[PDB]
Amino acid sequence: MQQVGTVAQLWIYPVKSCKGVPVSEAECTAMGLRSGNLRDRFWLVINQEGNMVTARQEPRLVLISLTCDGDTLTLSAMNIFEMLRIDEGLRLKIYKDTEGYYTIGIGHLLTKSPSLNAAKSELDKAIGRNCNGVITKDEAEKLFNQDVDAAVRGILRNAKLKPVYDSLDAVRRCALINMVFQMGETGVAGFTNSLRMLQQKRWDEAAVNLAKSRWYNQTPNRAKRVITTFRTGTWDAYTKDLLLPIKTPTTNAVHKCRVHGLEIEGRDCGEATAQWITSFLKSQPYRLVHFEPHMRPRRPHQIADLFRPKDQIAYSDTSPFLILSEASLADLNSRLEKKVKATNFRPNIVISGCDVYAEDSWDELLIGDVELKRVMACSRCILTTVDPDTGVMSRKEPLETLKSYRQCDPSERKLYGKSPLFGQYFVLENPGTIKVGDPVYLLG
Ligand SMILES: Nc1nc2c(c(=O)[nH]1)N[C@H]1C(S)=C(S)[C@@H](COP(=O)(O)O)O[C@H]1N2
Ligand SMILES: [Cl-]
Repeated sequence: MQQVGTVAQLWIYPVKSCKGVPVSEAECTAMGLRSGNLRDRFWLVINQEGNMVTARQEPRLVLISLTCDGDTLTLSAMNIFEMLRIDEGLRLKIYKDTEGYYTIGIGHLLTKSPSLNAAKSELDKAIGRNCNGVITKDEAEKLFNQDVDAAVRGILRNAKLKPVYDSLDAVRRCALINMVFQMGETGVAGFTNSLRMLQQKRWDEAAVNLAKSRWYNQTPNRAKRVITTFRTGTWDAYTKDLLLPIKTPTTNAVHKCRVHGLEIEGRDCGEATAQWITSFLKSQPYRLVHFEPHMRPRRPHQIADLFRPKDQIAYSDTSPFLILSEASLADLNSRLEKKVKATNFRPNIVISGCDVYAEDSWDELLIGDVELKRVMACSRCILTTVDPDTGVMSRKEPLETLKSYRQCDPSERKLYGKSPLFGQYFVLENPGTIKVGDPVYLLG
């Protein structure tokens, strides 16, 4: 027909409320996207009562990734913020660091002055209120995000550190940011020989050389962790990744679970996964389960009667698919102080090349050989405020800004209430494969 956009991103969220997996191609099934062994919201974290655990309860779920390399599933939860939380700790009252300097939060230096008045003046300036030397964890995490971003910006402006940083893989980049956070750019830039070895990928030699430094002697247990990260390119010294086979043994228990009030089964993924998730979240005992295709699916028509009786989902909130356009996202962002990415809204298909909110009027789409049918708008909640990089829920933006201008028409206030609309729910009319780059055609 007529092209109305192009597929820009495809996202599968294998575990409900956890990190998305970007893909260049995906099968469109009646239940949602599939890439190999990963299917959209086919895994679920449950509590001891069998009830879902979502990012409304545990926003740090968004830090967990489940990925698949053909033969093996990997669970991982680490990134620079988590690495530095482990190494820097958390203190909500002004304290003195090991050099005697007034500090607060996650290693946030307030001043080198011996004056407590100066430390408290810096604190109140940085937080924007009269804290009397005490902050909340949310405030400590805000300062932390600022400090990490500043460390990275600084590395990228440093002619000695940028070439090494650019040369490093993602995990080893975190180890370099870690050192800069601890000791500052100039200190790290002084590690001339180790930095050369790192840029040359001489990992064992770099590790041997880094352990001879004053840094190692002053903080040997932290340095040992950072050095292991440089040596191996893994998270072995922090929350170590868990490697699992794709096939869960049928001797594992099947649990009766509850997702948004309705029952659905899942196969327990085993004690290793339960322990790993629970330890990372520091939570009550949780399990991971997986939906198997002989189990009874949940029925979107029971949730919202605009969906067809035949529609089926596993653990998704309501719909097999969520579609969003770049234009819609850019329009929201022009109204926000803190910019957001598509990840906050957890769409499966992001389309470029259209005007704002064009998807709201795309009733029937053809993408590749796949036909999709629009059902209703996606109404948003606090999950959009959960930050994908830090796992910290703002509980405010961007949901407030969306509340300001994206409420549903008065003619439509039975379905959505006052939850703002952002993105569109679609169902499958014809199975097939879609690819990033595919033109999107409006039918009819
Ligand atoms: N396929 C699909 N994507 C979706 C939805 C859905 O129902 N189906 N709900 C959206 C909304 S309103 C929420 S808050 C989050 C929930 O993501 P989760 O089910 O992984 O926790 O998915 C978003 N993307
Ligand atoms: Cl130490």
